Amino acid sequence: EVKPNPLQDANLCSRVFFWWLNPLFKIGHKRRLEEDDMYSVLPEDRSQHLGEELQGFWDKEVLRAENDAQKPSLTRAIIKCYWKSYLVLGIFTLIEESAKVIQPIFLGKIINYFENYDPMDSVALNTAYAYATVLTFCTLILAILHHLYFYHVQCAGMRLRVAMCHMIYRKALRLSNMAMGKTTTGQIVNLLSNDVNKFDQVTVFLHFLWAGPLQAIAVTALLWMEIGISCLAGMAVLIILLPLQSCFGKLFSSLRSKTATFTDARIRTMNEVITGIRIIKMYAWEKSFSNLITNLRKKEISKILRSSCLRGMNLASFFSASKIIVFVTFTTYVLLGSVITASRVFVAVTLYGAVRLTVTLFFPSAIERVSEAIVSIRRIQTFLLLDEISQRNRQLPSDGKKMVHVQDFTAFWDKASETPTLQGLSFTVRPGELLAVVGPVGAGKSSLLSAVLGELAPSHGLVSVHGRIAYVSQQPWVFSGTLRSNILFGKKYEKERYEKVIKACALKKDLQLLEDGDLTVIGDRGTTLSGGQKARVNLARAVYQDADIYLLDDPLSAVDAEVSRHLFELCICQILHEKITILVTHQLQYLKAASQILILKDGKMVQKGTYTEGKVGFQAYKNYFRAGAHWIVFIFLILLNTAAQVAYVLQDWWLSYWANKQSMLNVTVNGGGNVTEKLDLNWYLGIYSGLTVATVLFGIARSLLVFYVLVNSSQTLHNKMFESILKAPVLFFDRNPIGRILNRFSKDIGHLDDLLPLTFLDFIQTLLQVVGVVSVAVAVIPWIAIPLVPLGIIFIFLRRYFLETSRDVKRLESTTRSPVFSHLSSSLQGLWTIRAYKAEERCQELFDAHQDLHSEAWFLFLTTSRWFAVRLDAICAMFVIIVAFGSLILAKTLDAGQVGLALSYALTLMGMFQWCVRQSAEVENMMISVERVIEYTDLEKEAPWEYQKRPPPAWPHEGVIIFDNVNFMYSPGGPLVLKHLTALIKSQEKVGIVGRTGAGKSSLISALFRLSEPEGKIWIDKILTTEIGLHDLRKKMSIIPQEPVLFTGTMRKNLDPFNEHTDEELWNALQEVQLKETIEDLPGKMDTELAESGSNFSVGQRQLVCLARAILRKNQILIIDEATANVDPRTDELIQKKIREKFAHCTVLTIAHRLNTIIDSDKIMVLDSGRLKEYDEPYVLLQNKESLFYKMVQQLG
Ligand SMILES: C[C@@H]1CC[C@@]2(OC1)O[C@H]1C[C@H]3[C@@H]4CC=C5C[C@@H](OCCC(CO)CO)CC[C@]5(C)[C@H]4CC[C@]3(C)[C@H]1[C@@H]2C
Ligand SMILES: C[C@@H]1CC[C@@]2(OC1)O[C@H]1C[C@H]3[C@@H]4CC=C5C[C@@H](OCCC(CO)CO)CC[C@]5(C)[C@H]4CC[C@]3(C)[C@H]1[C@@H]2C
Ligand SMILES: C[C@@H]1CC[C@@]2(OC1)O[C@H]1C[C@H]3[C@@H]4CC=C5C[C@@H](OCCC(CO)CO)CC[C@]5(C)[C@H]4CC[C@]3(C)[C@H]1[C@@H]2C
Ligand SMILES: C[C@@H]1CC[C@@]2(OC1)O[C@H]1C[C@H]3[C@@H]4CC=C5C[C@@H](OCCC(CO)CO)CC[C@]5(C)[C@H]4CC[C@]3(C)[C@H]1[C@@H]2C
Ligand SMILES: C[C@@H]1CC[C@@]2(OC1)O[C@H]1C[C@H]3[C@@H]4CC=C5C[C@@H](OCCC(CO)CO)CC[C@]5(C)[C@H]4CC[C@]3(C)[C@H]1[C@@H]2C
Ligand SMILES: C[C@@H]1CC[C@@]2(OC1)O[C@H]1C[C@H]3[C@@H]4CC=C5C[C@@H](OCCC(CO)CO)CC[C@]5(C)[C@H]4CC[C@]3(C)[C@H]1[C@@H]2C
Ligand SMILES: C[C@@H]1CC[C@@]2(OC1)O[C@H]1C[C@H]3[C@@H]4CC=C5C[C@@H](OCCC(CO)CO)CC[C@]5(C)[C@H]4CC[C@]3(C)[C@H]1[C@@H]2C
Ligand SMILES: C[C@@H]1CC[C@@]2(OC1)O[C@H]1C[C@H]3[C@@H]4CC=C5C[C@@H](OCCC(CO)CO)CC[C@]5(C)[C@H]4CC[C@]3(C)[C@H]1[C@@H]2C
Ligand SMILES: Nc1ncnc2c1ncn2[C@@H]1O[C@H](COP(=O)(O)OP(=O)(O)NP(=O)(O)O)[C@@H](O)[C@H]1O
Ligand SMILES: CCCCCCCCCCCCCCCC(=O)O
Ligand SMILES: [Mg+2]
Repeated sequence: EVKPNPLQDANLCSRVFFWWLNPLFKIGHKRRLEEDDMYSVLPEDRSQHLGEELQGFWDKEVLRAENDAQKPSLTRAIIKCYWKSYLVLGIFTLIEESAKVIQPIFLGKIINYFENYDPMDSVALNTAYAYATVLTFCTLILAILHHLYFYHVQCAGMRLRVAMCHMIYRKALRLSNMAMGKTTTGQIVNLLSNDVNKFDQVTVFLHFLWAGPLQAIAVTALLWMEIGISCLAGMAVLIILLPLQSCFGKLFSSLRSKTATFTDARIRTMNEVITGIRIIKMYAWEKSFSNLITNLRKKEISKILRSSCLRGMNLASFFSASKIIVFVTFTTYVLLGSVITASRVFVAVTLYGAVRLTVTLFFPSAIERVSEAIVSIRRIQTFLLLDEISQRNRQLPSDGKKMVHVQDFTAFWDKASETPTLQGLSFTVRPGELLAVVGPVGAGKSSLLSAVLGELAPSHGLVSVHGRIAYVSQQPWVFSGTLRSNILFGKKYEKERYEKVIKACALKKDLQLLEDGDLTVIGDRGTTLSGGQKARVNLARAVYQDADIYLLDDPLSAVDAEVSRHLFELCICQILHEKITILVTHQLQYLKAASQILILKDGKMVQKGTYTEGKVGFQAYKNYFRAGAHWIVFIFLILLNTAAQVAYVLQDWWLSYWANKQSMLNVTVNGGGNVTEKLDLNWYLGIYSGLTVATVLFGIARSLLVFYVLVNSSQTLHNKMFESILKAPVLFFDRNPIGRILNRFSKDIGHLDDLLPLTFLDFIQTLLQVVGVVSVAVAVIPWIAIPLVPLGIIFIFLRRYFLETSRDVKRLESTTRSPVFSHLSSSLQGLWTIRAYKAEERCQELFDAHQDLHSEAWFLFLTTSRWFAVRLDAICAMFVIIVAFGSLILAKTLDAGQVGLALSYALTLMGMFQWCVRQSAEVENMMISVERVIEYTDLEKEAPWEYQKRPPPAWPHEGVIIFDNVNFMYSPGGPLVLKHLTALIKSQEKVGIVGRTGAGKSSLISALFRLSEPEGKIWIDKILTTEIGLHDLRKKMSIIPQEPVLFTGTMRKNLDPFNEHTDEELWNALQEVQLKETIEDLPGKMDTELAESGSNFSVGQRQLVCLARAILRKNQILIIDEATANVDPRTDELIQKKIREKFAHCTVLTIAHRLNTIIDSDKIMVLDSGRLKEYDEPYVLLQNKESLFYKMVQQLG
C-alpha cells in the first residue's frame, strides 16, 4: 500500500527528463512537505539486500585471503562487487568527453564558413546549417544525458554507502568487548557518519582518473593540428597551474591550522564568558574578558585576513588562467611568423577552456576524493578485522536442561592481567531455585550477570547455560520507537499475555499519564522517560519474553521502594514461582523472601551461607554591506568589477578585431601581391599584452577588495555583537540557552569568516561572467534580445517553483540523518541485552528500516537536484541554439570575428550558469547566519556601565543602605516577586536574612545589585542606585556566591584580572586563605595554567580563591550566598572562621538558609505581608512562640 517509486513505471524519456517528478513539486508548491509525501526506495536498493550481497562478497574475499595466507583487502571486495555496474557509466563518460572535445571542431567549421562568406553560394549555407545542427545535437547530448548519467553515478555512490553502513552495523552487533577496551562508541559513530560519507563523493569523479588525462592528451593533439608547436606553450602553463595551486593549498592548510587553534581558544574563553555571565557581571570583570577576547579576535582576524588574501589570489588566478594561456600561446604563435585567423583562434580558445576546466577542477578533486575514500576504506577494514566475541554455541536440544552449574571456573576480563580479578566461580542453580546473591558492591557482580557467557568463555571449568535467558542491564535502555516494539521484541501479539504483563507491572498509571499509551514513540532523545520507567519496561519485556533463566540486576532499585515491593510480591512470588531467578539485591526484604541466598566475597565468595548467619530581504544585504565599508568604496568596487569583466571580454574581442583586420589586409594584398603589407605586430601585440595584463590586475584587485571588504564587515559585525551581548541584561541569558548563543557566535562567525566571503566572491565572479556572455551575444546580434526576455523570465519562475520545494526535501534529509546514528549508539549501549535475547536480526531490521527511510530522502534530494539541473541546462542549450541559428540567419551582416566570439561564449555559458545558480542558492540560504547576527546586534541594552555622576572614591563610607518602597519586578510582563520592602540596615550590621526559600532571596540580591531593574527606592550610602553607572556600583560590591566558578588562564588574573595589586598583597591574601604553599608547589606558580573550569582545583579551593578575591575587593559591605551549603565540614568551618575574623570590620549580609550562618547574625529582618506592624526584635519570639522559628527549632534543632 506504500506509494511505490514512480521510476518503476517511467519510460526512457520520462527518466531522462525526470518528468515523473512533476506531481511532487505540484504538491510541494501548495503545502509544506512531510514524510507521507515520500517515495519508497526501489526494491533492489533496500538496505537489507545491499548489506547481504556485500556480506557475501566480503566473506568470499576473507576466505580467499585466508586460503593464500594474505591480509584481506576491503577495496578488493568493493571492486569485485561494483566494477560490472561501474564500467557502463565509464563508457558513457567516454562518450560525453568525446562529444565535449568534438564540439569545438564543428565550431571551427562554422567559423570557417563565415570566413569564406559568399552570399550567393547556397551549398556553403547548407553545409553551415548541417554543421550547426551537429553542434547543437552534441550540445543537447551533453545538456541532458550528462544529468541522467550524473544521477546514476550518485545513485551508485549511495548504494556503496548504504552497503557499508549495513556492514558496520552488523559487525558492531557481533563486535566484541576488547573492542570497547580499545575502541569507543564515538569512533564507530564517526565511522558511520563521516568515513562512510566519502563514498558518496568519490564515485562522482572516479572515472575522471582515466578521463582527465586521456581527454587532455586528445585536446593537445587537436590543438597541434590547428596551431602546431605553439599549442605546447599554452599547455605548459596549464601544467604549471597544477603544482603551484597545490602549493597554495599547502600554505592555505597551514594557515587554516594557525587560525583554528586561535578560534578554538576564542570560543573556549567565550564559553567561560557565557556560562559564568552572571558571575562576570556581578564581579565587574567584563573589561578584562573583553580585552582578552579582543586580542584573540585580532590575532584570529589577522590570520584569516592572510588566508583570505591567499584564497582570493588563487581564485583570481583560476579566473584569469584562460586569458593567460590564450595570450601566451597566441603570442608564441604570432612571433613564430604565423598569421592568425578567427577560426583557429576561437577553436584554440574553446579547447583551452575545456581542457583547463577539466585539469584544474575535475582531476585534482578526483584525486583528493580517491585519497579520502582510500583512507576511509582502510579505517573501515581495520574496524571489520577487529576480533569479535566467539560465536556462542547454538542451544542444543534442551532434553530437560534447565540447570546451570559452574565448577570453580577462573578467568579475568583482561587475561593479560594475571591478578585474580575473578576466580572461584563454583555454584549450581537448579530449576525453580532463585540465587539472590548479596554483597556490598563486591567486585564481581557483573560476572554473575555475565555468567551466561557474558565474557567468561570457559578456559578452565564447566558452564551449563541451557534454555532461554532474560537479562536486565545495570542501566535499563530503550531504543527509539514505540513502546509496543520494546514489549513484544518480535514476539507475537498475544493480547492476553500482553494485558497480564502490563497490569502486573503496574504500568497502567504510566499509560494513563502518557499522552498516547503503548503506541507512544520514544520522546526526543529519550527525554520523556525516567529510570524507574526504564526499569519497569525492561522488567515487562523480560516477563513477556517468558524465558527460562530470569537474570535480573537491581530492577526494583530504580522504582520506588514501596512500588518495588508490590512488584516483587505480585511477580516474584506468583509469576516467578518456578523460574531461574538469579538476582543481585541491595534491599534486605528481597533476600528475606529468597529461595537461595549467597553471600558473595570479592573473587571467590566466602561461602553459600544462610540469611541468619525564511527569505532574507534586501535589508539584510544592505546592513551587511553598510557594515562592510563606506558606500564610496562600494561604488569603487562595483566599478572595478565592471572594469575586470570588460577587460576579460575585450581581450577576446581584440583577438577577433585582429583577425578581422588581418582578413581585410589579406583581401587587399590578394590583388597585387607584391608589396605584401604586414600588419604591424608591435601595435597589435602591445595592445593585446596590455589588455591581458589589465585583466589579470583587475581580477586580482577585485578579488582582494571583495575579500577585504567582506572580512571587514565580518569583523565589525562580530565586534558590535560582542559589545551588544556584553551589555545585554541577565533576562536575555535566562530566556536563551547557553548552547544557542555559543552556536550563534561559533558557526555563524565561522561562516562569515570562511565561507560567506568565498561564496559571495565566486557568485559575483560567475554572475559577471554570465552577464558578459549574454551581453556579447546581444551586441553581436541585437535581435537575440527579443527571445531573451521570455527565456530569462521563465527561468525566474522555474527557480521559484523549484526552490520552494527543494528546501523542504533538503530539510527532510537532515531530519532523517540523525535517527540512524542514534540507533547504532543505542545498539551499542544495550548490546548486552541484544546478545542475551538472541535478537540481533531484529535490531538489524530496525536499522535497515531507518536507513531505508534515509535512502528515500537521499533519493528524493538527488532526483530533485537533477530535475532542476536538466531544466536550467535546457534553458542554456536553447540559448545556444538561438545564438547559432540566428547567426546563420543574419550571415549577410556579420564578420568572422564577432560570430566566433559569440559562439565561443555561448558554448562556455552552460557550466557557468550551473555554478552561478548553485552559488546564488548557497549565498541566499547561508545569509541566514548574517540575519541572525544582525538580530543579535540589535537586542535590548541596559543602563550604561559608566554614568556622569561619578560618586567620590571610597564611596561606601559607612555602608548605610536604606530601602524605601521596593516593589521588585523580575521579568517585564511577568510576576511581581517582591513588593514594598522597607529594610533599614545600619552601618556594620551582620544581617542573617532569610525567607521565601531561595527564590525570594535570589530576587532580593538581584534587585539590590541593580542586576535586574530595581523598581523601588534604594539609598545605598544615601545615594540612589539610579544615579550611579552600572560598573561603578559593580566594583565596590563584594559578594561570595554559592557557585565558585573558575576561568581558564593564569592564577594572577583569577586573583586580579586588572592587575592593580602588588604581588606582596597577593601573597598576604594567599597566606590568609592558607593556600600559599598550595600554589608554591605548583610548577606554573603565578602563571599556572588551569584545566577546564579549574578541574584540578577542588571546590574548597574554589571558594578559597573566591573569598580571596573578596578580600582583595576591600569593600566595606559584603554579600554571602550559601557558601557552605553542600561542602565538606572542614572547608565549612575554615570558611566560617574566615568570615568571622577576616571580615570583622565589614557590614556583611549573609543571605542563606543555613541555620549556623543565621544564628551568629545579630539581626534578622522579619516580614509579614510587607508591613512590620509589630516593631520588636526577634529575640522575644526566638523561644518557639511563633510559627517559622518553631519549625526550625523542632525539626532542625
Ligand atoms: C614551448 C617552446 C616555445 C618556443 C619554441 O620551443 C618550445 O618553439 C620552437 C619552434 C622552433 C623553431 C622551428 C623552426 C625553425 C627552423 C629554422 O628556421 C626556419 C627555416 C624555414 C626554412 O624554410 C623552415 O624550415 C631554424 C630553427 C627554427 C626557427 C626553430 C628554432 C627553435 C624554436 C623557435 C623553438 C622554441 C624554443
Ligand atoms: C610558458 C613559457 C613562457 C615563455 C616562452 O615559452 C612559454 O614564450 C615563448 C616565446 C618564444 C620566442 C618567440 C619567438 C621567437 C623568434 C624566433 O625567431 C625570430 C627571428 C626573427 C626573424 O624571423 C624575428 O623577427 C626565435 C625564437 C623566439 C625568440 C622564441 C624563443 C622561445 C620563447 C621565448 C618562448 C618562451 C620559453
Ligand atoms: C568603467 C567602464 C569601463 C568599460 C566601459 O564602460 C565604462 O568603457 C566603455 C568604452 C567602450 C569601448 C570603446 C571603443 C570601442 C571600439 C569600437 O569598435 C569599433 C570597431 C570598428 C567598427 O567600424 C572601428 O572602425 C566599439 C567597441 C569598443 C571596444 C567599446 C566597447 C564598450 C566599452 C568598453 C565601454 C564599457 C562599457
Ligand atoms: C577600453 C580599451 C581601450 C580602448 C581600445 O581598447 C579597449 O578600444 C579600441 C578602439 C580602437 C580604435 C578604433 C578605430 C580605429 C580605426 C583606425 O583609425 C585610424 C585613425 C588615424 C589614421 O587614419 C587618424 O590619424 C585605426 C585603428 C583605430 C584607431 C583603433 C585602434 C585601437 C583602439 C584604440 C582600441 C583601444 C585599445
Ligand atoms: C594597466 C597596464 C599598464 C601598462 C600596460 O599594460 C596595462 O599598458 C599597455 C599599453 C601598451 C602600449 C600601447 C601602445 C604602444 C605603441 C606601439 O607603437 C606605436 C607605433 C605607432 C602606431 O603604429 C605610433 O603612432 C608600441 C607598443 C606600445 C608602446 C605598447 C607597449 C605595451 C604597453 C605599454 C602595455 C603595458 C604592459
Ligand atoms: C555588466 C557588464 C559590464 C561589461 C559588459 O557586459 C555587461 O559590457 C558590455 C559592453 C560590450 C561591448 C559592446 C559593443 C561591442 C561592439 C560589438 O561589435 C560590433 C557590433 C555590431 C556592429 O555591426 C554587430 O557586429 C561587439 C563587441 C563589443 C565590444 C561588446 C563586447 C562585450 C561588452 C564589452 C560587454 C561587457 C562584458
Ligand atoms: C550590457 C548591455 C548589453 C547590450 C548592449 O549594452 C550593454 O550592448 C551594446 C552594444 C550595442 C551595439 C554596438 C554596435 C552597433 C553598430 C551600429 O551601427 C550603426 C550603423 C547604421 C545602421 O544602423 C547606423 O545608421 C548600430 C547599433 C549597434 C548594433 C549597437 C546597438 C546597441 C547595443 C546592442 C548595446 C546594448 C544596449
Ligand atoms: C523549460 C520548462 C518549461 C515548463 C516548466 O518547466 C521548465 O516551466 C515551469 C513554470 C511552472 C509554473 C510556474 C508558476 C505557476 C503558478 C501557478 O499558476 C500561476 C498562474 C498565473 C501565472 O501568471 C496565471 O497564468 C500554478 C503552477 C504554475 C503554473 C507552474 C506550473 C509548472 C511550470 C509550468 C513549470 C514547467 C515544468
Ligand atoms: N570491562 C571490564 N574490564 C575489566 N574488568 C571488568 C570489566 N567488566 C567487568 N569487570 C570485572 O568485574 C568488575 C566489575 O565491577 P562491578 O562492581 O561488578 O560492576 P557492576 O556489576 O556494574 N556493579 P554495580 O553497578 O555497583 O551494581 C571489575 O572490577 C572486574 O573485576
Ligand atoms: C542572469 C543570471 C542570474 C542568476 C542568479 C540568480 C538570480 C536570482 C533572481 C531572483 C532573486 C530571488 C527572487 C525570489 C526567489 C527566492 O526567494 O529565491
Ligand atoms: Mg557489580
